[PDB]
Amino acid sequence: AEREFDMTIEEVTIKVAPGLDYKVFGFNGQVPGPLIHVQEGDDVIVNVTNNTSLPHTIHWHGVHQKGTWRSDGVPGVTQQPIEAGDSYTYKFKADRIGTLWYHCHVNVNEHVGVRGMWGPLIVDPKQPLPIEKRVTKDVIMMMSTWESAVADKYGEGGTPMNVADYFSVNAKSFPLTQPLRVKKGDVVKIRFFGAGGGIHAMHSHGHDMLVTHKDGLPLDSPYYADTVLVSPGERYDVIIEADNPGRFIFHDHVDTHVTAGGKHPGGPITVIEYDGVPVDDWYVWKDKDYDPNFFYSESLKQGYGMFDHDGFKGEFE
Amino acid sequence: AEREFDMTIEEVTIKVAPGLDYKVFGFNGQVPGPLIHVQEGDDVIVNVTNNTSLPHTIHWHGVHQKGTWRSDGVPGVTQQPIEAGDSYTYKFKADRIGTLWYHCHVNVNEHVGVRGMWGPLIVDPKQPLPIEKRVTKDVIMMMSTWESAVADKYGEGGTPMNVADYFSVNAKSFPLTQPLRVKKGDVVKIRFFGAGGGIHAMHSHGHDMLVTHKDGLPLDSPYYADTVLVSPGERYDVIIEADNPGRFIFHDHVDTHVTAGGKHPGGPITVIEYDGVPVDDWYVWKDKDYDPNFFYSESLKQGYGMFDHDGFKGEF
Amino acid sequence: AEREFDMTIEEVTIKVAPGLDYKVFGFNGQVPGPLIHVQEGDDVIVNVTNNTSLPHTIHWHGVHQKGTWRSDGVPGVTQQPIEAGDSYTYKFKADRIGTLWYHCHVNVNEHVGVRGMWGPLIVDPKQPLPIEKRVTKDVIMMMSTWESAVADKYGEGGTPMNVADYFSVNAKSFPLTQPLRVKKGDVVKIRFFGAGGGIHAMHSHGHDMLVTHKDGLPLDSPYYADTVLVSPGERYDVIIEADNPGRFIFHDHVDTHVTAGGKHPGGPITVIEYDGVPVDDWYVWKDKDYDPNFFYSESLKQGYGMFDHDGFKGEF
Ligand SMILES: [Cl-]
Ligand SMILES: [Cu+2]
Ligand SMILES: [Cu+2]
Ligand SMILES: [Cu+2]
Ligand SMILES: [Cu+2]
Ligand SMILES: [Cu+2]
Ligand SMILES: [Cu+2]
Ligand SMILES: [Cu+2]
Ligand SMILES: [Cu+2]
Ligand SMILES: [Cu+2]
Ligand SMILES: [Cu+2]
Ligand SMILES: [Cu+2]
Ligand SMILES: [Cu+2]
Repeated sequence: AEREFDMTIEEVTIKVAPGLDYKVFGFNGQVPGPLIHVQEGDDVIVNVTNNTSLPHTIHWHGVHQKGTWRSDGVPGVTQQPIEAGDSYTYKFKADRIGTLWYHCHVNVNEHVGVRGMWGPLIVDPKQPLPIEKRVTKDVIMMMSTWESAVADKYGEGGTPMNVADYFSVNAKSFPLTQPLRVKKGDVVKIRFFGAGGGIHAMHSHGHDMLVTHKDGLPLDSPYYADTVLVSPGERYDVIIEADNPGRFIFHDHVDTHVTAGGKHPGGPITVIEYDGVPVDDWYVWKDKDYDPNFFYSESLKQGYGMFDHDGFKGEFE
Repeated sequence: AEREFDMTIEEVTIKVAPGLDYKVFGFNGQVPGPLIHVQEGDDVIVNVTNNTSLPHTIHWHGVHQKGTWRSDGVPGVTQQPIEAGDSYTYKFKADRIGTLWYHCHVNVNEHVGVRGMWGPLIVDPKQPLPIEKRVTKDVIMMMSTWESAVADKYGEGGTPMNVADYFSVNAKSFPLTQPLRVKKGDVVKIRFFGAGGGIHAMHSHGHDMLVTHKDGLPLDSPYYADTVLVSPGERYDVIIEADNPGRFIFHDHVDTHVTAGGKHPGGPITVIEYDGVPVDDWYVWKDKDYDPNFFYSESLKQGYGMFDHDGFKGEF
Repeated sequence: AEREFDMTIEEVTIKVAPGLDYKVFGFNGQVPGPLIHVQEGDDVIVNVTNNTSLPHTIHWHGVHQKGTWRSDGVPGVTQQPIEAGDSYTYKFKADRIGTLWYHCHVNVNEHVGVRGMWGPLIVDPKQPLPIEKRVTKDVIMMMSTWESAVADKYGEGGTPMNVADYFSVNAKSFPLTQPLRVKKGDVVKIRFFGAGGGIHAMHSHGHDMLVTHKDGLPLDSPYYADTVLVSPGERYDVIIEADNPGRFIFHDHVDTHVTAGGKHPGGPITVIEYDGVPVDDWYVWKDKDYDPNFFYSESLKQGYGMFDHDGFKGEF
């Protein structure tokens, strides 16, 4: 099918952690950017308008651009950048399946490293693995890092000389993340993305993960893990069988990443919360103001298209 | 079987490197903590007494906690912390096989990153791989990193603003590590653990490693490597066929990790020493005061239980 | 067959990036060091002369040194170092196949980390994989990092306290790297090496890579990837089918590594340029002074032995 989307690039501020507000260049004014969910073989058209003060592009990571290399989104290689206030149209066929993503390719150390210019691109295979057909919940986890010294000033950041002192999944640091709520018998697909500049050792308590896909393509030899290392650019898809009711934390195991501004706890932490488990008065997330779409799991059920999410939206000046 | 162990948490000082003594919270007053070795299906009970000034827990990494999530050891999620002076009992069924480990889950960046709050938990499958059948020596290597500026002071460390400037296997930096002594024909299983917050590229000279297990679970497609990357939380099990007599160094290949306080050599370095190879006058470890249990290889032959090691104990 | 050659160690200066000249200890005065290309089973003899002011060795990473451990190149373990002005001969049998490498094993954090003391050692298997027999272009990519503060300062660098601020493939930072020029229907073998102290996430636009070998040994279960993580000491071999004409960048995806002294772009970046794609006036490499051997692809076709490359030579 032909699927055409209109996207903008916006200057907004997001709250990453308690007391860390961050200036970002959010696709449609949000970080992570909108989910794009299409089927293998679709013809995708994305019309991009740059409503920011700086040039950008969009590169479609994992899209082969078969005969469409001029839509690869690389400044000085496949296009000139999209200048401030201008527009540009990308066209490609989604012939590469799986968990893909998209991100700016201008000034990437800063724009991708700390300005939130990235989002997920999910291409459904026409022939999914049998296990993918058992899945009852699909979960996107995009990990990145943040340098508080440059929170308030575009044009700086993302170098070896900066200090990454805050860490997130889907642009929030615990306790501002949200739980992953399941019930016994769920079959959970988790898609990990190395969206920023860090390495993240994602560990699920209470469960092993079956690693089924690397960079969106299915492994001939899937393997179990309780800790999956995710580095910049990579994606891993795993399956968790939710057959062990409890409250089981699920987090980056890199010790300095479970901090926020030098304080603990913080960072890319969630909890696999099973519906049937009674809640204790001392539970950190008792009475959480819950967002069921923090991992895009509701949008992923709503058919093909492009989906914004207000839990990811920042504030305009 | 039901296996019941009593553990304490102690404030002790260990010698990590020449030039670096470090204040740690040692399980049974040692770093690495005691080896816990049990069989698949056993009912484990661990009674923990906190003889320190700060709260702690123990999380059993890789243990599913099937029917027992209140023993997972996560403060504010599965329990309230074990306060100073207090005790607490963990109970779980060891239904998950392989190389597991345990560690504090309070203030983890500091307590696991630099205060030594970790140890190995080995669960033997009731049905081991065929390769495991041939093994003649089992070896534990737990890698971690240290920040000298906070060596003397609990309550600081383990953040991106600190500097990790010493590196170890089993809480020693070369030359205070120990050789891995083998004889021709040994079949050596090595279990690597990313115990601290660093990444470690473990490279064996003279030999390839057959990577057989990830996080304790056997791979359907094992693969050879001469360098195995180990990151925080992970375990890898390998097999080395000791069929090449010599002295072969075995170390983290991350360049800055073979330093100690800015000087080289240091860090996670051992030597695979084969019995019978003549020792040269200039060999760095000629006359080493040898510890045959530095990798827990003697304790791993002693059956199921909880095993302390005097060479890992710290001082009060 | 017996393969004998002579290597020196030289104090030279190379250009890593615009504005950054770097003092190195180059094998045969070049960085990367000379390519050594042999066949499985060859007997290798390397006569080394140290024409520098400091001691060095050469370790042959991946070479088992079966019955020849005294040629492993480890100071204080298998030999005394090669002092300034002295010479030393290595002898070993190349019975381990695939993508190997060699590097100094003295003061490794500095000498390997920032002084360029490394090069590639390719051992052709008697029985290549079927896909290897289809290869039309063989490509070596050795990644490393540089600390500009110690560019002029032998005896310094390579510690946690230093800052790696420049990044390269084959000792150049973009734009001083070279394009990977292909034609439609090429079958490209790329060998990635973690030569320095960094981690590199190598991502090919426009193409998936088939990962076929880890540390030179063929995987029983190869797998596709668009991003391959390469850490110190490791090698990965991949295949790209060049069936998608365009200009497709190919680079380290670690965000801080596509910088040079804090400026962007820089770092380990190339472009897969297909023959016959029209060139826009804004293409960054439209006027490139092209070196077809920047990835050793021409040397790899010229027989068994040791190959220097003038584009990698430094100045005395
Ligand atoms: Cl439930
Ligand atoms: Cu941008
Ligand atoms: Cu990308
Ligand atoms: Cu890409
Ligand atoms: Cu945990
Ligand atoms: Cu603790
Ligand atoms: Cu853990
Ligand atoms: Cu755990
Ligand atoms: Cu070595
Ligand atoms: Cu040297
Ligand atoms: Cu090496
Ligand atoms: Cu080696
Ligand atoms: Cu790119």
